[PDB]
Amino acid sequence: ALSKVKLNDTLNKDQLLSSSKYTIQRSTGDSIDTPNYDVQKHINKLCGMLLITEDANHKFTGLIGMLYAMSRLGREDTIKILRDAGYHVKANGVDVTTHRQDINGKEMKFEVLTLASLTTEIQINIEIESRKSYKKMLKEMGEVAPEYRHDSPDCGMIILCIAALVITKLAAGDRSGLTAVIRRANNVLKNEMKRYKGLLPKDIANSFYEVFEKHPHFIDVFVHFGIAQSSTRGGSRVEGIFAGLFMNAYGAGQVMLRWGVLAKSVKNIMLGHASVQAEMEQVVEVYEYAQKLGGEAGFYHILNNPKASLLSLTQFPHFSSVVLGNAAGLGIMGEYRGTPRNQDLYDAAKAYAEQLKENGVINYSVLDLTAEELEAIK
Amino acid sequence: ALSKVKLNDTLNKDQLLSSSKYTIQRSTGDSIDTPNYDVQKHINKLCGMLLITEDANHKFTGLIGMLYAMSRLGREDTIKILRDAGYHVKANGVDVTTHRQDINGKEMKFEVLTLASLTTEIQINIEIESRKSYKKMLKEMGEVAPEYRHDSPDCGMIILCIAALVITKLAAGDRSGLTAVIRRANNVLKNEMKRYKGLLPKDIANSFYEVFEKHPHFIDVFVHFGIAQSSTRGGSRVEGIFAGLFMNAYGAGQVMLRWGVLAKSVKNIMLGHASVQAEMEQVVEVYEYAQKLGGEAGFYHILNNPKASLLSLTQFPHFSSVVLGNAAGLGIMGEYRGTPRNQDLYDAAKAYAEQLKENGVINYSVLDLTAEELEAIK
Amino acid sequence: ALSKVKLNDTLNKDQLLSSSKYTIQRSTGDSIDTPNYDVQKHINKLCGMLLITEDANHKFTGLIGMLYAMSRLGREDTIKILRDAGYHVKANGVDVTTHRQDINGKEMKFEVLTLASLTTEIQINIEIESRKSYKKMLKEMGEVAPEYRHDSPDCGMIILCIAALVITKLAAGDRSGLTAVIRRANNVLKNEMKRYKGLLPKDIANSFYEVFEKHPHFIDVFVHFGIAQSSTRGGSRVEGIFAGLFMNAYGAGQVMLRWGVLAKSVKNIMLGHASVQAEMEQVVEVYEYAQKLGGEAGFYHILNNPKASLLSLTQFPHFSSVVLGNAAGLGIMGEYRGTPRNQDLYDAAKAYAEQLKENGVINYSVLDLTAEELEAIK
Amino acid sequence: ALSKVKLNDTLNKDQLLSSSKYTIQRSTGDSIDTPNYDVQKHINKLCGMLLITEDANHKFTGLIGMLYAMSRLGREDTIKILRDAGYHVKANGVDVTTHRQDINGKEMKFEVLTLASLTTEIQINIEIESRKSYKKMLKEMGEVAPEYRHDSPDCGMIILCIAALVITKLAAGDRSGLTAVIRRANNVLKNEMKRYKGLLPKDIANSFYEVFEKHPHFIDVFVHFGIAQSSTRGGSRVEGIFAGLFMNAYGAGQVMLRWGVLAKSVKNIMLGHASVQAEMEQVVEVYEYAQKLGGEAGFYHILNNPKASLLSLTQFPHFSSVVLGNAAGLGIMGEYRGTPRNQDLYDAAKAYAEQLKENGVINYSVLDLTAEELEAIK
Amino acid sequence: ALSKVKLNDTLNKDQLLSSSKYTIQRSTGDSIDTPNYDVQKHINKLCGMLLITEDANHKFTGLIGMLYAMSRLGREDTIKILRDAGYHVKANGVDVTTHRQDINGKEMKFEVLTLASLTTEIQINIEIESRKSYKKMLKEMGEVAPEYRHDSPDCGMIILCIAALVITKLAAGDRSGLTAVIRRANNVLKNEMKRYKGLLPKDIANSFYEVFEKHPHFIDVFVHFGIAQSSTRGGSRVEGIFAGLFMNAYGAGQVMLRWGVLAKSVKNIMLGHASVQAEMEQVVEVYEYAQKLGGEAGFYHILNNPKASLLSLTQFPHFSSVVLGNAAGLGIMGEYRGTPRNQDLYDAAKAYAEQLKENGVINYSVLDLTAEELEAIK
RNA sequence: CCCCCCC
RNA sequence: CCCCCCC
RNA sequence: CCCCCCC
RNA sequence: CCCCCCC
RNA sequence: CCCCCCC
Repeated sequence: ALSKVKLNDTLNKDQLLSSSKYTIQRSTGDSIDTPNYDVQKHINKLCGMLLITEDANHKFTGLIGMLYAMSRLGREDTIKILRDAGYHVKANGVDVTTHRQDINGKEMKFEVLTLASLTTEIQINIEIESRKSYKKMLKEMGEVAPEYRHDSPDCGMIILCIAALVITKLAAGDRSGLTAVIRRANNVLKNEMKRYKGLLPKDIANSFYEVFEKHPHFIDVFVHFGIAQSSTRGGSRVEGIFAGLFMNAYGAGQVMLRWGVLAKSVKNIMLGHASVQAEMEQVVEVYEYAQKLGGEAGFYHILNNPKASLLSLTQFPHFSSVVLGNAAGLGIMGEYRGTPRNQDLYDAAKAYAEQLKENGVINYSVLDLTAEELEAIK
Repeated sequence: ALSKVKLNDTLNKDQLLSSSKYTIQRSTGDSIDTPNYDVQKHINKLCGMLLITEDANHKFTGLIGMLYAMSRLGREDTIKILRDAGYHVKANGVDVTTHRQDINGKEMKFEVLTLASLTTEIQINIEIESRKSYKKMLKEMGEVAPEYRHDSPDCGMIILCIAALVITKLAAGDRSGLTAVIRRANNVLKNEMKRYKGLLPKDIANSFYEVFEKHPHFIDVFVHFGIAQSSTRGGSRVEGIFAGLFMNAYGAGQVMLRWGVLAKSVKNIMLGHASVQAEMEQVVEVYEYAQKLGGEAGFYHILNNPKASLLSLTQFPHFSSVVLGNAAGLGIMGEYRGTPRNQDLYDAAKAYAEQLKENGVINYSVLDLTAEELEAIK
Repeated sequence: ALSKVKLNDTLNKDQLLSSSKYTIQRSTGDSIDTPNYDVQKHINKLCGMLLITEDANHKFTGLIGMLYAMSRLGREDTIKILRDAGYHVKANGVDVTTHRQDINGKEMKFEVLTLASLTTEIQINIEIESRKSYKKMLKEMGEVAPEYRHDSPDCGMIILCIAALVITKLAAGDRSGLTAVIRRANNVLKNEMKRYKGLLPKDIANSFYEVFEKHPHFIDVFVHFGIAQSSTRGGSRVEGIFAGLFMNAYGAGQVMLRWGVLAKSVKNIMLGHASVQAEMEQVVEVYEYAQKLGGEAGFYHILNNPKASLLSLTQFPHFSSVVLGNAAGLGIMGEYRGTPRNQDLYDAAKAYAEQLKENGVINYSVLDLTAEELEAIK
Repeated sequence: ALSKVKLNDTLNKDQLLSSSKYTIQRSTGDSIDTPNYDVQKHINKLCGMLLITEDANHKFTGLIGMLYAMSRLGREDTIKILRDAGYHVKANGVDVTTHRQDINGKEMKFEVLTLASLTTEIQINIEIESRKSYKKMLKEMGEVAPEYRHDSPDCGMIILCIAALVITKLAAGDRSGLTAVIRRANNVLKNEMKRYKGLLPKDIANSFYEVFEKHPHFIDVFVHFGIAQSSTRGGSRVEGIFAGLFMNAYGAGQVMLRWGVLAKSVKNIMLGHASVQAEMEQVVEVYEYAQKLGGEAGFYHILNNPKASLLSLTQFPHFSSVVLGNAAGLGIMGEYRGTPRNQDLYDAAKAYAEQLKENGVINYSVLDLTAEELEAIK
Repeated sequence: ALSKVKLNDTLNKDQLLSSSKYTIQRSTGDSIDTPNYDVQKHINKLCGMLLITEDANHKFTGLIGMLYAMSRLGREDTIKILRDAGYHVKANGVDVTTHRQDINGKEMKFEVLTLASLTTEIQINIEIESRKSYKKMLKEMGEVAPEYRHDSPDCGMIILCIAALVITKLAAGDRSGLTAVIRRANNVLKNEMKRYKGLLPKDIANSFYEVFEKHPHFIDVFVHFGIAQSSTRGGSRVEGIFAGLFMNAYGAGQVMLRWGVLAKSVKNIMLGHASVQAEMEQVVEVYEYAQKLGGEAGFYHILNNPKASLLSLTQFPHFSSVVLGNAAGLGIMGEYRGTPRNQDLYDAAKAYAEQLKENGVINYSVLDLTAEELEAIK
């Protein structure tokens, strides 16, 4: 009768997108440099060498960080990643070489890695300014500690920690989260800031921004690396920091869904409004779709996965405005530059939410007591 | 046995129509160029010179955009798409040559793309006008940033984004959606309109009208390119914009089905009328057919698919009238030049719907709160 | 006992007709010209010169439209269709030559098509008339647009759209649908009558009437061409008009089945009559036979298929009369020249249907309205 | 126990008749002309000559019609049909020759058909009569249309339409259906009798009576021609008329079976009498036998099929009397001369049937009037 | 487990009578005349000469009719039939010779038959009496039509139609059915008695009793002849009369089984008695044996087949008693002289049967009927 | 015979 | 014929 | 279009 | 004996 | 012992 009149739209859009039998493959360019497990030691060394040298031009650092992440991923692993992401890449293998260069009269040996995008001379320079920083440190503080040196196995993870902050703030995608990444990199990694003096949140964040914006496939590489890291059994304290930071990106850009479930929990009065009970059916449909997506349903906005718009509650202006007003009333909404599309419900829900947090009676159903001892205390 | 006197008309039309044992093949003309994955880079560059050029003559941009879509699909992929759409073409290979022409006394060498429907001289004119605009740009502000030049990896998707707007607004089919395309293309892509001084929504939209009118195979190529494009697990911000614009087209020409679902949701009164319960059987059949189609049933009016008419609610004058009246009452029509077929139901349902949008009681049964203090609240 | 006195008569007749082991073959005449896919371009071009020509002699247009239909089907496809329909035709291949006629002193070269039922001088005269009309248009409006010319890929399908109208109205079998064809071809195809100045629906409809009456195999070629066309995935909007106009034919000459379903829907009282419950059993037999036939059961009257008379409800005077009376009551039948065979039931059912139409109380059982609160709001 | 005390008798007589190992073949006569598919055009033309001729000598038209039937079947198919029917006839091949006959002083060249049963001089007489009639029409009304003339592809099918009427009314087999053939051929074929001025239904009907009484094998040739004709997918309107008129014969001589099904459906009371329940088992075995036969169980009485009498309900005098009394009660038997064998049951069934026709209360349960509001209003 | 105890007795008597190893054979006597196909014409003319004659001496008409029967079957076929019936006869062939006997001074040419039991002079007397009768008839009315004379190809079949009546009524075997033969031969064959004034069914039927008792093998010749005739698909009206009149003889002598089925149909009560439920097993074995025989289960009593007596229900006095009592209750037992064996069951079943024929049963459940006022108001 | 309207 | 809106 | 906060 | 009407 | 009527 009137129960079969339903056009299941988001499920059908999902079925359309998943079941397209023609596959596109996007041209990256010439090739991507793909180290294996053996180059991981050298890449960690390079990251530490970046972090020990004072105020280096860290403009390349995002590239080295992506190299480290994909090197721990592995040759066949990153090739599988770029096959799954739909890209034509030829595996430009990475090997360890040694180049002797005569600088300032003295010719000495420095190890060199085979990179298409990164040249030998840049490595040799960053090496010489690293030596400069090392000698100045030996002059000032006498001796360098094993923790104060670039030999720690957590330098790459520190760089990718700042990258994880960047990728969390890349949900907006308009270079607005740079200040918040600065705040987070100042707050988190305090001890790394005090031990490694070469940590510059501004330069590292800007380099990661640029390498992510110019090279979209690197974002996918890093996202699956981050899911891989956040599944290992154990790790160092810095790897724990990175896992905790990257798990913040889960649910990036989907905050309307979380505020909706919160408005369900805090029981905003006007989720029973008529115009909201109108769209509650499609809201339930969206939430069930999010659950069915499950594990990755939080990384569809970090990646610009085109099934992300399937998880948007902005297409329901009544529900969107009531939930946004509810979140605003409880004060959770900060400078969230998201306008409501229904002013009346937004203002009314904001008023009730402002009212609610001030009041609040002791819920005796929650309390386990049978005899009111507080009344006895009274 | 009056329960068995039933005729299933849409299902039988579908079974007639998809189970034909004789097939036609409509010859296009001479041939269609089907570039392989190699020329994708040069096509991106061509779009880059298209957008960099000040006030460019974009009247040859629709062909280049469709060429980019064929490239990203791939040679065997686009040939498969045409052969499946019932079309004689021959696989016209695409390769890059160099043409040396002495122009204005000086001899310059250019990298030319060899195409049947696109000639060398107009490509050279594009390139030289790009050079002139590049010289002007460098003169006015000194240095061109990498973002400010033709080397961007997303000019093709920018042109295809204006194309997606055109494809969405071709449901009118009579060049009446140009104004809406202009508005949307100015609202969307503020950054790109601000950066590339040659982005004209009017010129590109008119070009895309022309290319989609003259060559009806291009529209199926583009729609299947859009469905395949919106499936890839990754993307940039501009491919994300393209997927977002495209998924607007899903359900083009079929707003009446979704407005019928809306009438079900808001529990409109005149869906219980007797002359509407007369049609509810076939309306349920149409909606069941739409669900059974599932995926592509949103792209049957963009593609001028002959199976589209089976998803029309104009054959139900009473149900169409009440649903359009409901849409009018809630004010969510706008214009929708389509007229109702039963003026009495339209006016009465519209009056009730306008009664809905101003009333609205906060249904407290929706909130599953056990607290009885709500009575004190109210 | 009296459960097995059931003479399955419609099913038995269908079994007798389908399971006959002797086949007839009917001779058509001299031959039928069956162009292959190659000549489609020039046949479309001929239709274009037909439509551009001012007030052209359209008495030779039906043959050209049918030739375009076989060209779109192809050589072996139309030969297979004629073989399956039981006709003796030999494949008169069609190819492109040049025949030069000296007219007005000058000797000109005209591209000519070699056919048996089409001469050469007819194509020459069509060409010269089109040239005169083209010159006249150039003189009047200065310049001719490509949409004002014969080269467009829509002229053939415009002619075939008028053919589809005529094929729908050919059910009456009396040349009575010429008025309806004119009205429909003026409502539909407004743009093309505004652009092409030679579209005369009267002359084209008359020529199509003539070509279908004097060559009966062209009707089967055309019906299976339409079924083949409306299966294609995509097309232009003129092929969209053709598909939409053609699928109006499905259910030509079987309106009584549809009105029987409708009279079941509106719950007309006299479907419970004793004299109608007598016939309900074999009526249900007809309906389940129609469903068993399924797809093509709508094109048995357009084709004069002998199995058409098995889908007639006029062999049930009580049920046919009550259904026609119900249809009259609701105003559906406008000028349906079909007398009811039981005047009492016809008039009584019409009276009850008229009681239905103006009355009708809004059922609140269909709507899941928990509280009928609007009653107090009234 | 006694669920297996049943002596199935109709099936036993069936196998007795069919499975007698003596198939004795009779001597027929000289031969039958069995033209192949190439004589079709000339026989069609000859039928046209007969039809356009003023008050034509139609006493040789029946042979022309049946010869057209064989020509449409084909030489080998008609030979196979005569072999299956069990006749000694040899394939007298038919070809076209030219006989130049000097008539009225002038010698003219004519197309003559070599037939043993149709000599040259009478064909020439018919042709000269056609010439006279054509000159008379041209002199009277100026110019005859090509539809008015002999070459139209359905003159033979007009002749065979009148043959089909005669075969329907040849159940009695004593030329007592000539009045019905005249009335039907006046009602049907109004346009054709308006145009072809030689159509005298009395004359053609009498000739077909004569040819089917002189040549019995023509009855089987024609019946299988009709069954083969009614199998074609499509055809002209005249072939549709012929097939629809042939379908009237299916069930010739077996009106009692269909009247019995009707008497079951109309729920006549006396089907529950004792003297009817005595024979309801044999009646249900006859109906089961008819259903088992299926397709050809309708064309047994037209043919002289030996198993004809097994499908008669007149051997059951009580059920026969009830069925025939019901049929006479409802008035559906106009002048059926068959008398009941049991008068009392006949009169009682007739009286109850007449009581049915005037009374009759609307069933409100079979009609799906679940809604008590609609139930109470009516 | 006690379904194991079934001693099947009728089937065992079957295989005992069939698989006997001592088969003692019988010599008929001298021989019998067995004409071939050629003597058919003269025997047919001779039967015509018998019929045309007024009050003709029919003492030899039975032998002449049987000679016509053998002549139509043939020579090898009648020999085969006599052999399979187990007879020792030699084929005394009969040929057409000419005998000139001078009568009353005039010598007349007559072509005559050499027959063992039919002399030359007797058939000469028949010829001359036919001539005298023709003389008288021509003098009295003047002119006689071709259907009124001896050359009719159906005079022999009129004789054999009376023979078919004889064969049906030959079950009693003691010339008791002569009045039924006369009545059936006056109802049937009224036209012939109007035409051929020699038809005395009393005389012909006495002749046929004489020829069937005097030559007991003529009964098998004739029965197989009739089964052969009723299988030829073509024949005139007299041959149709013979077929329909012969298949009356099927089931001769076995009315008891048919009336048992009939009593099962009325649902007579005394088939649930104890002393009938005892013998239901033997009754069902008899009925299954009858079904297993099938075809020839009907002509075992006309022929003197030794396996005849195994199909008698008189051996079950209680089931035979109830069946005969019932079929006397429903009236359909005429002068059947067979008294029942168990008078109590006979009378009780007859009383119940006569009680039934006053009241009507209800059979509504097969179709939808509310049946509250529909019942008892009928 | 069937068909018939509107779209 | 179908389509038509905003996004 | 979607996205925008805090950790 | 079978067939028989109207379409 | 089997058969037995009507069509």
